[PDB]
Amino acid sequence: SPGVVISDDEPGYDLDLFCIPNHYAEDLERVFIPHGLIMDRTERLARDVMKEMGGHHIVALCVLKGGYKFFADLLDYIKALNRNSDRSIPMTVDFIRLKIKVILSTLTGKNVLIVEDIIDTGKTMQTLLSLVRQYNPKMVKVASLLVKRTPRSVGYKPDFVGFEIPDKFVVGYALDYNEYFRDLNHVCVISETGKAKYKA
Amino acid sequence: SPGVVISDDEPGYDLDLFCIPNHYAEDLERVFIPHGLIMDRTERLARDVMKEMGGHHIVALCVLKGGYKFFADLLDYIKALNRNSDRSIPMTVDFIRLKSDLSTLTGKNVLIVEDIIDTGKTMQTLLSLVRQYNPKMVKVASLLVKRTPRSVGYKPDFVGFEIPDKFVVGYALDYNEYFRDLNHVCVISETGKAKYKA
Amino acid sequence: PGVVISDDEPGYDLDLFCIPNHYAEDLERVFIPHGLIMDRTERLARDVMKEMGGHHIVALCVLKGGYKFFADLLDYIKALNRNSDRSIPMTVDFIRLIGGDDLSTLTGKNVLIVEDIIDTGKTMQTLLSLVRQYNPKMVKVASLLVKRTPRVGYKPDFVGFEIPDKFVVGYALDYNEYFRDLNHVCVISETGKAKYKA
Amino acid sequence: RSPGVVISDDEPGYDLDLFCIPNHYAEDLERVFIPHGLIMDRTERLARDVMKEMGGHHIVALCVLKGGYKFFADLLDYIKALNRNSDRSIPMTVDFIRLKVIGDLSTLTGKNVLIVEDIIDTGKTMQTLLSLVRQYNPKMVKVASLLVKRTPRSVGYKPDFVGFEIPDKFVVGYALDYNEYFRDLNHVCVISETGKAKYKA
Ligand SMILES: O=c1[nH]cnc2c1ncn2CCN(CCOCP(=O)(O)O)CCP(=O)(O)O
Ligand SMILES: O=c1[nH]cnc2c1ncn2CCN(CCOCP(=O)(O)O)CCP(=O)(O)O
Ligand SMILES: O=c1[nH]cnc2c1ncn2CCN(CCOCP(=O)(O)O)CCP(=O)(O)O
Ligand SMILES: O=c1[nH]cnc2c1ncn2CCN(CCOCP(=O)(O)O)CCP(=O)(O)O
Ligand SMILES: [Mg+2]
Ligand SMILES: [Mg+2]
Ligand SMILES: [Mg+2]
Ligand SMILES: [Mg+2]
Ligand SMILES: [Mg+2]
Ligand SMILES: [Mg+2]
Ligand SMILES: [Mg+2]
Ligand SMILES: [Mg+2]
Repeated sequence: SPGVVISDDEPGYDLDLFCIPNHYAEDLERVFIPHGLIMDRTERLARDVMKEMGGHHIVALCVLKGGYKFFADLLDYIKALNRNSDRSIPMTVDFIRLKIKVILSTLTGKNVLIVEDIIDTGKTMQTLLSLVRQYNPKMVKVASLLVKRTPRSVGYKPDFVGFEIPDKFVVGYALDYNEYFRDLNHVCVISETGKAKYKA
Repeated sequence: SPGVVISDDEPGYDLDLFCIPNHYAEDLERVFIPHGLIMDRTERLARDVMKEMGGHHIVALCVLKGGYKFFADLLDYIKALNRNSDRSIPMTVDFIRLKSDLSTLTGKNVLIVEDIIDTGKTMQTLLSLVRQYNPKMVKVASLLVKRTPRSVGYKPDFVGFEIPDKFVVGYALDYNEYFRDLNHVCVISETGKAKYKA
Repeated sequence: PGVVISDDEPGYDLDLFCIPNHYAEDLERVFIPHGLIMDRTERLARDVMKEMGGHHIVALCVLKGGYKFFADLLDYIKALNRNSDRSIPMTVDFIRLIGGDDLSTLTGKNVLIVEDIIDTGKTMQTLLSLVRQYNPKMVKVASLLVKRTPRVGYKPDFVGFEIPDKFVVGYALDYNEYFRDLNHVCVISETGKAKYKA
Repeated sequence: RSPGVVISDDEPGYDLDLFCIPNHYAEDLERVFIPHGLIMDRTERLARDVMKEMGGHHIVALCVLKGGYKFFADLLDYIKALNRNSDRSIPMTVDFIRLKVIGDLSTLTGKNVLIVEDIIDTGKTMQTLLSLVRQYNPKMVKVASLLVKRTPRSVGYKPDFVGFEIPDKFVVGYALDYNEYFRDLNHVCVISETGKAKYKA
């Protein structure tokens, strides 16, 4: 699956119907992917990952900063699987930040599960695989919460995708605009005024 | 507020994108309202409820059996609020069933919790009865409200989702007692509507 | 057997947890934290599917005190049914000591009585004798709490916690209909007994 | 501030057979020491205490990698709930560090900084880190640690928020590790002799 496909004409949800931090009132336009939906999709993602990988030991690789929330949850759903079955893939965790250079011999001969928040141009993820592959892992797969439909796309496809979204600017669930909106659990769309108020 | 509106054309979601009980694979057509959406909407609902009804003892009245999942979830969210706020209000629970011990309601704020409202015959019958016991207040929260030409014109005080005239199951809503054990709201397929057919 | 909570188990200071402010002067200690309750229920859910996860389950909810343990255990069982290699169709019904009605729907099915607390056992004798009237294929009993109390037959099939002969409240367990709206199981204080006394 | 849940030296824990446990850690653990849910209920409260102290200005939450990641996520999740269930709410931004230091901490400046750590033992690590953070001129620094060890090696450093105060026992789970093992565990637990001899560095 290309994930849950969200279409260009997806209206999303009025912010008045949800519980949203008062400080981001005028800063968002719509709720775009309810936190809940992100959980439900993630649950299925974790099963899909377990079907494909466990399998063997896994080194779960979290791409900070925007990846931390998906990573956390996904792992929790995996852990939930590891403790209600015979199928118990043991798993160590690791962290990288990519500002495009890194901030790893552990990966050598390992099954690595890269966990990212969003692929847009796919440039970041190409930089990541090449860096990682230099450490000769056994296998490498990518999980991305979001994959943008974009002309800018070189066309790297993640192994695991939560949602396929338009090229709107979305925030929340650890996806930031200039370090803001991470403290929000739904994925939402900035307002013009939000883009302006928090411009760097 | 009419709540989250779901249009007559919303396709719901492909079942393969979600975790679904294996015994219901062929019986459902789509995931209609994802569990997590129910939660997010319920969370707000609880805050909305707590605005109108706090400040006096609330009796939460679950309408069996379909109302039990909403009731439990809604009330966990309410309690989540009540234990993280300067002052809070006592709350008692009670249960009712309508087939086709209430002086405990007098003077209190009654909050009837229901799964779906359709013609609204059901709820108007309950309200008729409840009101005889002189509650201070009565509000109804229903997860679902069906747009239907058969509606007598009852509207709840609290709505989660407004949905089309389609037959839905899950999140405690049944078809011939089935699909109660399923946390998504979903449309039941024909190849399963006849399978559980009475 | 269950989680054996010791007679001299101190519990936890209320000021270390989040407690609804209206019950602040009414509780002595937190006895069984909400989350310990959840974790052990998760485990029970796996046991229930281990013993009965190979046929139709009818889960019976004993109102009122049972509604939370029921919601939660069924939620954990529900998580098993879509994530694991074993999937058991499940229907629910609710009884209060009637109740529903109809109960013929039990015949030839696996039946799981879900109860808050087994003290004397008289409540459970009654439900076990009831359910056996409709010739089920198997009756099993899950009870969250079992008191180590003198009272004189059946041994619960699935037990969350086994506790001293202390009066406890919360997690839908009550004292005079109060404390049902508390997520933790706590020991009532002597001032709490006095304020909500009948 | 308060020492959090004081768990005694002779605390027995809970038998493993009573909980849901990863099959691959079955024999490597002795007891469940702090059930995941107990961590949760304690964390819910710690969140409110944090907000009562720090909620007056922009909070930057600083996660101490790697064993702090679980605590951090849950604590923030609670803090977020408080923030979106109130008309009053301050914005919150996040950052990370692993300890030399790994991982622009300038986002700390002028802000209310909440450091989130898994465990304080000798206390050297926290003092070392505060040495760094303090010279990014935050408005205020506060440390929350899920666990604090009662050890005679305690250099004297004490945090501001404590989940639990534990005995001098090697504990794993909830991201806390033993040679990178046991991070993928819900509960905080005590390693058996087999698991300990298994993974020793
Ligand atoms: O809608 C969006 N919201 C927030 N950020 C967005 C969005 N679209 C692209 N980006 C930037 C994502 N970029 C990630 C940069 O890292 C910032 P992080 O530490 O907050 O995760 C690169 C994606 P790609 O073009 O495939 O290499
Ligand atoms: O789409 C549906 N799914 C499931 N059940 C549906 C649906 N529509 C009406 N119902 C039945 C609801 N009717 C009552 C059934 O509820 C009893 P239950 O909770 O034991 O299943 C009456 C609604 P109204 O017309 O407003 O008085
Ligand atoms: O600590 C306690 N808290 C609350 N209730 C307690 C307690 N101990 C016994 N009980 C009485 C519970 N009984 C059920 C409660 O009464 C009706 P309710 O569940 O609707 O509140 C059953 C116990 P038994 O038949 O002797 O095995
Ligand atoms: O019981 C334990 N379980 C796991 N780890 C333990 C334990 N006790 C000390 N440690 C080592 C913790 N050290 C910090 C953690 O190591 C880096 P990590 O948390 O990213 O794996 C020392 C803290 P301090 O002595 O106050 O400078
Ligand atoms: Mg990113
Ligand atoms: Mg960025
Ligand atoms: Mg109904
Ligand atoms: Mg019906
Ligand atoms: Mg009972
Ligand atoms: Mg009673
Ligand atoms: Mg550490
Ligand atoms: Mg370590």
